[PDB]
Amino acid sequence: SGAIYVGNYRVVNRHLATHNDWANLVWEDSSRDLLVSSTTAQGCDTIARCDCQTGVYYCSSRRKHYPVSFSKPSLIFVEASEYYPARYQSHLMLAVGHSEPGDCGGILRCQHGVVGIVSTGGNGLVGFADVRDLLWLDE
Ligand SMILES: COc1cc(Cl)ccc1CC(=O)N1CCC[C@H](C(N)=O)C1
Ligand SMILES: [Zn+2]
Repeated sequence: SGAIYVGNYRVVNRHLATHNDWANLVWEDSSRDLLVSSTTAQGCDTIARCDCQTGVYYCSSRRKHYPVSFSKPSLIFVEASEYYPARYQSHLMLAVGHSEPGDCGGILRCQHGVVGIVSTGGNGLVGFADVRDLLWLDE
């Protein structure tokens, strides 16, 4: 679990969104595993606007932050689950690192702010759903 709170928005993994998130839906994209819902209170998380390929992510399964090098946002094949059939997930970035299913939602950050959230993993790899292209999160 885990979410990004910026302005009047909440960004979460689409597969972990709540009834409240869906009743306050702003935008969702199955192909990216993202859902954005509206909030009454303000969020102060700074979203990075950069092409950083290094950063730090939070791993709840280890109660630790890990530094990682990560790939450019791209279309990567992701195997089936109780949430999705097997498909290409877009805007996905991989790093060599530890993750487990309950790690989805952990934030990846660079020196410029929030880059994205944990969305996939397996085989010593961890995948992050990029959010740096969602320019409207600030305005
Ligand atoms: C961090 O997630 C891990 C990690 C490991 Cl090692 C093993 C399994 C998972 C879970 C995972 O990748 N899923 C299930 C939830 C939806 C995801 C998606 N974006 O399509 C795919
Ligand atoms: Zn950056």
